[PDB]
Amino acid sequence: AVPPSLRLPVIEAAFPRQLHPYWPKLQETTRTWLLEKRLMPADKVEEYADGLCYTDLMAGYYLGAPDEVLQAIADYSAWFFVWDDRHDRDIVHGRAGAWRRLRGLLHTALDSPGDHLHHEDTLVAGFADSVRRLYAFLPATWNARFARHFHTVIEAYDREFHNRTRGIVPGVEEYLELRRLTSAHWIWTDLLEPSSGCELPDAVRKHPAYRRAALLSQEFAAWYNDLCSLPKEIAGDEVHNLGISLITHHSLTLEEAIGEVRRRVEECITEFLAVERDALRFADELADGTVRGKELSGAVRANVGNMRNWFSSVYWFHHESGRYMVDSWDDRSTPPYVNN
Ligand SMILES: CC[N+](CC)(CC)Cc1ccccc1
Ligand SMILES: [Mg+2]
Ligand SMILES: [Mg+2]
Ligand SMILES: [Mg+2]
Repeated sequence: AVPPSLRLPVIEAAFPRQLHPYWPKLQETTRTWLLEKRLMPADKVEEYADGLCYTDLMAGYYLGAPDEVLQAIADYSAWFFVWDDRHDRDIVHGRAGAWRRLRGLLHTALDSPGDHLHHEDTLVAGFADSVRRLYAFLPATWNARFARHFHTVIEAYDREFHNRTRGIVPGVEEYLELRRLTSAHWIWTDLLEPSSGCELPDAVRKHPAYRRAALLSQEFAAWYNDLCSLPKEIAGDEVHNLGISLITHHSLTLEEAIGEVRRRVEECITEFLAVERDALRFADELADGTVRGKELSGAVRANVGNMRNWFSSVYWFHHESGRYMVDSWDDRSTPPYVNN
C-alpha cells in the first residue's frame, strides 16, 4: 500500500514489475561482496543490507542481463549508494580534505581500476573492483564512454559538496541539469548495453527516439527519488531535491512542491509512453534482413524494454527499501546504515 501522496496508478496498472531470475543469488552475492570489500561494517551488513533492496532495484531493471553482468552492475550500484553515504558524512563532518582526496582517487581509479584493486581506502578498492569487471564486457570505446560519463558524475558530487558546505540551494533549472549527473542518468543508460550484449553505434543510440526514451526513464527515476526521499533529505539537511529548489526559489509550500514534483513525474510517464512507440518502431526498422540488423534491432528493443522496467523497479524500490524509512530511525538525521 503506497502512501497517497506518492502513489502513481499508471505505474501500478500499466508498468507491471519484472524480476531477473538470478535475483536470489544476486542478493546474497552482493551482500558477501559488501562484507568482503569492507564497504559497510559487518554488523550493519547483517542487519540492513538485504532490507536496503539495492540488488532488487537492479534485478527489476536490467532484465535479460547475463548473470555475470548483473552481478557487476549490482555490486557497482551498491557501491554507489555507499559512496552517496560517504559523501553525505564527509559534508556533515566538514571533511573537505578527505572528500577532495577521495574525489581525486575515484577519477584516477576510473581510468586505471586494476591499479586500485587493493587501495587502502576500501571505498576506492571496492569501486575499482566493480569498474574493472564492468570494463570486461564490451570494447574499450564503451569503457571510454562509461569513464567520460562517470568523470562528470564525480564532479557533480563535488559541486554538491560545495553547495552544501556553503548552504546554497540550486535554482530549479540549475538543479535539473545537475540532477542528470548526480543521479547518473548516462551511466544507467550506458549499462543497458552490456546487459543486452551489444555496444550500440553512436548513430543508433543517438537516434532521437532512443535518446528521448532514455532521458525520460532517468528523469522519472531521479525525480521520483526526490519525491520519496524528501523526508529523509529534509531531516538530514540535504539541499539537492527538486522539491527543495521549488520551496526555496519559487516560494511554494511543502504541499505545493510535493504536488508539483508529482505532476512532473506523472508527465515523464505519459511522455515516455508516446516516445516508446517511436523507439520500438526504430527497433523494427533496424531489422532489415541482415545479421547485424537483427542484432541491433534486438539490442535496441531489449534496452527500451529495460528503460520501461526502470519505472516500475524505481517505484517499488522506494516503498520497499529501508534506505528511505526515516520514521523508523532513533535519529532522523543519521540513517542507521551509514558509518558516522
Ligand atoms: C545509486 C543510487 N542513486 C543514484 C545515483 C545515488 C544514491 C540515487 C537513486 C536511487 C534510486 C533512483 C534514482 C536515484
Ligand atoms: Mg543521497
Ligand atoms: Mg546524493
Ligand atoms: Mg534523494
